[PDB]
Amino acid sequence: DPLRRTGRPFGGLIRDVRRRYPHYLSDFRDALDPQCLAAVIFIYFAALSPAITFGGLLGEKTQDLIGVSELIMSTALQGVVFCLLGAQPLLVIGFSGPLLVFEEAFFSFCSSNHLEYLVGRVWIGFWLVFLALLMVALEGSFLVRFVSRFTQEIFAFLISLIFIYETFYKLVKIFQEHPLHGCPRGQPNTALLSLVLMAGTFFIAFFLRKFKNSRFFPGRIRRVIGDFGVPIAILIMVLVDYSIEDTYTQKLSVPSGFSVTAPEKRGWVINPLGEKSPFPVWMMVASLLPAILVFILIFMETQITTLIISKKERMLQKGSGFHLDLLLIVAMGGICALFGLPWLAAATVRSVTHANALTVMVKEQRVTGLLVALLVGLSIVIGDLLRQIPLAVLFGIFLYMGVTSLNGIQFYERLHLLLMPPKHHPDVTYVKKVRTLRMHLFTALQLLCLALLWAVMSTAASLAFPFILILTVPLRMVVLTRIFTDREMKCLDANEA
Amino acid sequence: DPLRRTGRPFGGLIRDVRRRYPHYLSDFRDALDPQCLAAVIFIYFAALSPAITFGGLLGEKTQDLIGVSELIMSTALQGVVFCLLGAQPLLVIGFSGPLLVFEEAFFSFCSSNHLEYLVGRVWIGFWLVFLALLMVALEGSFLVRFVSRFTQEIFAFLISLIFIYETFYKLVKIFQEHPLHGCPRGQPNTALLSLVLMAGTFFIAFFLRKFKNSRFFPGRIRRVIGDFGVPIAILIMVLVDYSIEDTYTQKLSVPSGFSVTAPEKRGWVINPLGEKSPFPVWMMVASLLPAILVFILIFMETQITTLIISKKERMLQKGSGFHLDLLLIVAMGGICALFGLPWLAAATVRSVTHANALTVMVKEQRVTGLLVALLVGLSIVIGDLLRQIPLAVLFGIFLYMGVTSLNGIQFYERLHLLLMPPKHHPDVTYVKKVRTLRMHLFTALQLLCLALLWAVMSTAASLAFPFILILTVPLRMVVLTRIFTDREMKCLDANEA
Ligand SMILES: [Cl-]
Ligand SMILES: [Cl-]
Repeated sequence: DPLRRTGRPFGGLIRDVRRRYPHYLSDFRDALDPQCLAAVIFIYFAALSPAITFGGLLGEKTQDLIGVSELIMSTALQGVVFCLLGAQPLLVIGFSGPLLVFEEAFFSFCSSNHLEYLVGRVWIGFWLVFLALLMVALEGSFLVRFVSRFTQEIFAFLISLIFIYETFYKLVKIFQEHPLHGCPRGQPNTALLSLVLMAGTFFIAFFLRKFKNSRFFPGRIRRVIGDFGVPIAILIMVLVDYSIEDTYTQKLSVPSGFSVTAPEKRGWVINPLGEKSPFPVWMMVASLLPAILVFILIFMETQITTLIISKKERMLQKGSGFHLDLLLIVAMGGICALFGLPWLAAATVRSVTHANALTVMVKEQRVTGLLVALLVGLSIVIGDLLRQIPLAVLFGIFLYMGVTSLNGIQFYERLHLLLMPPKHHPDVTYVKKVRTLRMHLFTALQLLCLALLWAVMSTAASLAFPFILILTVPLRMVVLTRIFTDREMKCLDANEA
Repeated sequence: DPLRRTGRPFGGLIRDVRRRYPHYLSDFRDALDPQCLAAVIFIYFAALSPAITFGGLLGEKTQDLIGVSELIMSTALQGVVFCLLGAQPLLVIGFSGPLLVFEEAFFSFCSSNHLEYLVGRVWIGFWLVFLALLMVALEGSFLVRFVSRFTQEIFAFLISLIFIYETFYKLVKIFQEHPLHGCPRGQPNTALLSLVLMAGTFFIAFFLRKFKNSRFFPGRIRRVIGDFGVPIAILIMVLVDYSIEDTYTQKLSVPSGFSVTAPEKRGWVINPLGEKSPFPVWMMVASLLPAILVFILIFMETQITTLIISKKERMLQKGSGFHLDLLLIVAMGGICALFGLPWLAAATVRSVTHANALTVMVKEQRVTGLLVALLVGLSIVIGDLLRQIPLAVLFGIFLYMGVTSLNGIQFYERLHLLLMPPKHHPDVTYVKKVRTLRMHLFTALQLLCLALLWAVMSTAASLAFPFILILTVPLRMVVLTRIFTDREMKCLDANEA
């Protein structure tokens, strides 16, 4: 197995290279199927829409220092380089929710302590490259074994709650900037039209997702339309806002062709020594802690995704790489942070959608991910026609993604059962073989950990949010094992089900 | 069976009296169960909300000649008199959709031909009383046998389409009276807030209806909350509109205590000879045709409801009356039309909800319906706190009722199957035993009849909408029997399933 640890330095990296790179020409040869174009069209929007949404979020939170342009360029460049060199090109590299939360937290830290944001990110990137080299040299990737279900499900629930909270906080911000008063700020109809666009996009996307699973059309047409749940909802609720002539709604506001979102504030190359202000020498050495906290999120997400899409059920013949992908993502993000771009991590939802796109009932082609990255990059050449998409539509898609990512989490299912009567619980292993007062005790402990994570994230110590997260790994191995029994833990924390 | 025809005049009426009135004291004795109060609370809102919605619709369409006050008083008075004298007090008497459509059509007819609305209604009522006496004397109620499923389902689909069309037409009227322009008519935020209130009420009511059938709370609490799907949605979306301070939304606008909605236009007693304008002698004799068309709707709805709630599955021990209820509703409406009140008909949805409220797994009590009618009447003593309910909330409930009344119609189910692949059709009698190209032929013929009804309703000949409706009775007995076979008709037009 790839996670086996050998004494030789860079054992995992060398094994992954010697496992995947001999199939380099076959990776391009296998892409000639007509299904690959359908997969590209399917996942291009599922990669582009999160990119622009998180670019808008970064522009709002970090005062346009990092925005839609920087995030689009980073996603495209890192996608191209990874798909050309990564061990598992079926991984879809993109900006994630927890990364956005941490970048907002780090920006708040820099603003509070009078530190420049981008230079601090440059030094976090340098330490990230050092940590990636060290971990891959010592083959620390086997630590992904210790990330149980108890931690993965808390993390995914945290991501989805982040999405929901950000959408609703943006809605409240709109309702406070444009209050409902009779006769830009104070504009009438803007708050209600933004709410209507958000709700309409969410409902169209949700109902098309349900229609994908429904039985109302030919089986091919149902799936084809359902895979376009997000593009069709965005198109419809953008045409609706285009038809309205006089009302003001906030638009996406991408910058001109190949430009920085804030040309006055920053250039492309961030000065690591200091940008118009001498960066202190204590922070360039103290950025080890934020680098560790970022590396925790990147490692957890990328390695969990690699575990998810490397299952024998997926039938991946060539085999993914746990070490090569981790190095090629963390080092790439560390180098990108020198140019003021956001570091990324292989996102599980996009990668799973891409993998399911190539399943034949797996194509294993680099060119699909490569072309998706290139199209995401050319979406800034598009320029206009992206600054006509209202932010309300993108936040509706944001809420739709946040709600639908909860589906399939065993934590969420056991949260449902906290309300249902004991007779109505479904016939699953953690219900049949665990007493209900014990299943609910486990759910309550997981809720306590999630609430502690959310409280740490909301307070002034938001930087320590990744570390507290991995504190759920020793807990499950030290505390929860001494509270619960082995029979209960083998059913509640089942590695697979 | 009650529908058996005997030679003696008023045979059905006499049989129904001799069947039900000996249980007169037992009807009051059986009401002492604590479940009766819960039933009253359940159905009081399901009777009041349609009353106020249709009063607002009548005020809009007929220029406030008949409104919320007249409809509330008519519903209360007719409910009290029926529950005191009717053979089946479990029938809930209330204004229905088709009656509203016909009153709008008759008002348009009167306006086009320079005729007074209320005097024309007085003469329609007199002819209605004559027709009720004649039919009950000759025992024509057995004609309800000939109203097949083919006609009942077309009628119910027409009612639901009427509800949906009226809600969306009111929404478009709001968006045209208060257009979305930057800086009562022309008010900002009114169109969008009305849309938001309508959608919110519809979604809250729909999701509480689903929660009634869900499994997320104790089985008693689930049903108790779900039975309050409409009151809770109305309360929440009225408090939401109350919180908003500056935006203008159209309110229900009931008049003062025990007053006419238009005191200047009309008094309580409508002059049958002519009200400030000599009513011509040709119309007082020509109102036979509108009386026939109204009697068709009243007869169809009341007798179909009596059939529905008199099934042996319902376990009605005392037994309903087909003739006594028809006479006591048509004659009562004819007399009420003399006082400018809208005639009513026993509505199937409210009556079925009332009957299910008293089922023990049937109480058969007059006092529940009597108290519901009295509370509906006192709702005009409430006065204020009803003119704070925005019309958007009531139209959201209107759309919710229109959508949920489609459920259970075999016509609607066979409209679903017109899209699904033949493999996914459910295992039901009209699917297994009928070839799919024949089931869809039947559905297409029913759609053609429904479209002809809708086109006749929309054009200038809207008065002939009831007559065309009963033309579907000979058709199914003359045309559809010569197209389809007996094996197919016995499964598609199944009298029960
Ligand atoms: Cl994600
Ligand atoms: Cl109704």
